[PDB]
Amino acid sequence: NREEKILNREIGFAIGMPVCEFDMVKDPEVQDFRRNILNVCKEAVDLRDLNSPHSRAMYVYPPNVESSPELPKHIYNKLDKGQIIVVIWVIVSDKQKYTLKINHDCVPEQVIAEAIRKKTRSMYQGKYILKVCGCDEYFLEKYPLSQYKYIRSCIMLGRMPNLMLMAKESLYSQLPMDCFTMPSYSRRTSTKSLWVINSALRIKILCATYVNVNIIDKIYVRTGIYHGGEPLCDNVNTQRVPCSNPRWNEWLNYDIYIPDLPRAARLCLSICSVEEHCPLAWGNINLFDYTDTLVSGKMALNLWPVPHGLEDLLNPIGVTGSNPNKETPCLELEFDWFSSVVKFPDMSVIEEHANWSVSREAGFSYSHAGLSNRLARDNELRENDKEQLKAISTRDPLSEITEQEKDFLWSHRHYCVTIPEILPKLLLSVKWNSRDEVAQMYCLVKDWPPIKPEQAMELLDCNYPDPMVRGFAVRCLEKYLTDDKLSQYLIQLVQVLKYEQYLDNLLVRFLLKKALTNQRIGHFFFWHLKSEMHNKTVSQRFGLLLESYCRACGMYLKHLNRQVEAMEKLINLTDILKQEKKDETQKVQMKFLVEQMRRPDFMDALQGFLSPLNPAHQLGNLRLEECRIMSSAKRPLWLNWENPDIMSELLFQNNEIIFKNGDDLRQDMLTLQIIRIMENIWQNQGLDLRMLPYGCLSIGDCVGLIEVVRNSHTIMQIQCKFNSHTLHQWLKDKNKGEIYDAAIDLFTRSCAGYCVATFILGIGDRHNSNIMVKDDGQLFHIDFGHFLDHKKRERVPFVLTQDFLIVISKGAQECTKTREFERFQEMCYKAYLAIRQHANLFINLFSMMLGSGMPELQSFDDIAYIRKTLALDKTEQEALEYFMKQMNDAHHGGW
Ligand SMILES: C[C@H](Nc1ccc2c(c1)OCCn1cc(N3C(=O)OC[C@H]3C(F)F)nc1-2)C(N)=O
Repeated sequence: NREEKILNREIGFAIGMPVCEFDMVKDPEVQDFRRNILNVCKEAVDLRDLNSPHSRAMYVYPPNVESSPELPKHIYNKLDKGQIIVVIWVIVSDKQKYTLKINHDCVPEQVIAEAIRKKTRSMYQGKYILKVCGCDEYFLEKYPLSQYKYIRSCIMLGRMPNLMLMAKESLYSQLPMDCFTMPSYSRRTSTKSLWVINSALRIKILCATYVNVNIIDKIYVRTGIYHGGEPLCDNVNTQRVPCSNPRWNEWLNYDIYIPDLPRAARLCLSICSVEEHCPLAWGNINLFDYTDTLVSGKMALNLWPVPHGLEDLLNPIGVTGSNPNKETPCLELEFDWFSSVVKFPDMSVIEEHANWSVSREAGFSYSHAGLSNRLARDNELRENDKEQLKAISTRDPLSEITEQEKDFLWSHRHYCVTIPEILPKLLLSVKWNSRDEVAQMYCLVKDWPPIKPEQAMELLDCNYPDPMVRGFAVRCLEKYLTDDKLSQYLIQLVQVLKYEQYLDNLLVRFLLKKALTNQRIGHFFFWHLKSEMHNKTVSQRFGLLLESYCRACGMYLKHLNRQVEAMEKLINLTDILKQEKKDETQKVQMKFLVEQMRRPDFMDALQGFLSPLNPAHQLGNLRLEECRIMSSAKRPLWLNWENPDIMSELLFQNNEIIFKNGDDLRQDMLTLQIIRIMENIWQNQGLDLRMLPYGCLSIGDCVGLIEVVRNSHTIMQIQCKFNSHTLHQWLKDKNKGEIYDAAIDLFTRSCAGYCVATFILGIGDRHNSNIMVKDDGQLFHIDFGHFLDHKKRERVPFVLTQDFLIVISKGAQECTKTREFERFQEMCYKAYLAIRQHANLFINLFSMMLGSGMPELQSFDDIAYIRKTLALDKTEQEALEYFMKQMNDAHHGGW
């Protein structure tokens, strides 16, 4: 138990709260979560000690690979007859290099043998491993060399891959053997079915405590029964009462039969003032608990404050459950009593019912089917009907499905199985207050054909609360989501956890198992959860989840605790500079910083740890002379560490990170993720528009890290050394001679990609201080704090000034009327249309981010902006015409 107390101290330090605080939670759901999740921990630890030491090394250093070994035409043609030049370094005392020309699809074992052949010609194979020079990135698995992200990046950038031969035992001996230990908490009327209760739904509103307002006058409680965002019946209000005495003692009757209540049904309520009706406090509750039990008896629900922007009286897409703060409006509710415990029926009872319904419908006469548009006969399915179904399935997730299409999709639900990507539309067409239809939907979902992971992700958002539906989505992720794509969408998958009704669910088990079997996923999983630990709407869920992750991640908890301590020291320093030294000069502030940083406690916490931006990067000794307070808003810290890697000169000798305390970095994180997804779509279609999605990580409440791009300057820094020719002059000066055209091409291409990306996403206004350019000519944007409809009718955030057109047109006077400008336009058109073709992906990435309290992403109407910029109701020619007009009005001619 001495080991357990010390480990509980480590977990507490990592999570930010003491582990004893969980042990004090009375809630049986919380205690069952802590216990039951431990089998995911056990399965994951078993997988790691399955083929030791290799399986342990694969967990710690997973291959950083692309999803497909297939190289796009433009990328493959960058190779010399499908061959790549590679540099293999061998440490012999001294550093010896061996240059190899090998096929791109060579396995690391082939590369090692070719390297030993060259070393022998200068005068075993499975006793070595290839490492990337400069970082802790290893090639432990037998993939084609070009499938590794490092190599694919080298081919695309005309770079020389620098690999190092390392002895397997030099790596194996450095990987500590941890033993996962099961914690102390591992060792812990009648019952009737819901479908047997021949009664209507009723709930009693008793009274409200902690209703502190400005004597606001007459108040009432507004209630509704919801299934996700869909109302199951009409909303029921209490009688008006004075705020000075909030007492109702009233039963509210709902237009819903208790056996008709879906599994994920919720009571959505709010205390409203009044005619200008205004919500004061809101709260949501699950009608069934985690044990599938219908709510009974008395219950007190602590309510939440109204979000600035919500004018709606109820808030169904808000969080479910009581507010952890007990010094808030507290509404007492009483539920019905049935002289027994009521449970939702099990699968077998639901299947018997669905099979009974299917069989009964199959015997319906022509005239019976004619009574309802939701009933149709098997043989009466024409080729036109099948065409309309296929057409409906191509519509985007924000396209309204009329009541007629809903009846139509439901009556052809069996044909829908042949076009399985229609499932999200079919699910929104279901009568969720009819147990006959819901039971039939379950049986269709149970056996539904698998869909694409990016299509299944939609089924995990706020629109699909049903656990059978969510379980299907998770099964598609388990079978088809690669570790590369999981890493890419980890922020959306962590966000949708908030939409799970219960702590113990299929999604959380899938995510935890992946985090515990891949340290690269585990790292970002920990940081996305930890960064939101201040938010009291998810701190219990994320804290318990972090507790379970920290018990089984092994040795990585110790490395995480170094990054947590380094970040805390930096949060403490920046907090002092903004509260006690804000009005002092840069020199005075830098003197204060240098002194504080040099303290023994601080100095050691800020050196010798892994970059939270990229844990393959080691941060050694902090280089204090290169550290500075930046002139930008919130005055970020420019930080520089030595790369302690022996071959640091072959990658970067100093790792420079911007530490910023003051701004929400979540919108920046999402924009950068989208830019990368856009670039990925463009490269795959043979459209080389190189984007620069630099690293950005939120590490707490308005705190985070930004990856510094080396050899980059703002437009202002360029022109401050002014003519419109200054930018073109600088580029021509940085790329003198034969390499001039490559810079112009790179500028034009990066420029086209940023015009299209920023116009689609509606990014904040571009100016000279937030547009940067690398020496080689690569243009990129920084500071993505604003997106979508952030004003109140569509904007062009990136208006190409004379400066940009002069570069594009190679110094010509009439830049608007050149062949270079026409080709720049064609690049924009192609780019715009390609994104239009993947609209569902983008819409779903944003929809999964709605529970995240981001100011510009609160409703589906905020996401609707992307439907306008991508012109989705219009045809492809009309969408191109619309893009050209937006550009023309912004530029006052040219398009
Ligand atoms: C030498 C120095 N180099 C530099 C500066 C800022 C960023 C950068 C490189 O890399 C690109 C990523 N980046 C992103 C940001 N920022 C951002 O996103 O918001 C404001 C600003 C920073 F002050 F935080 N700044 C940089 C320079 N040009 O003064």
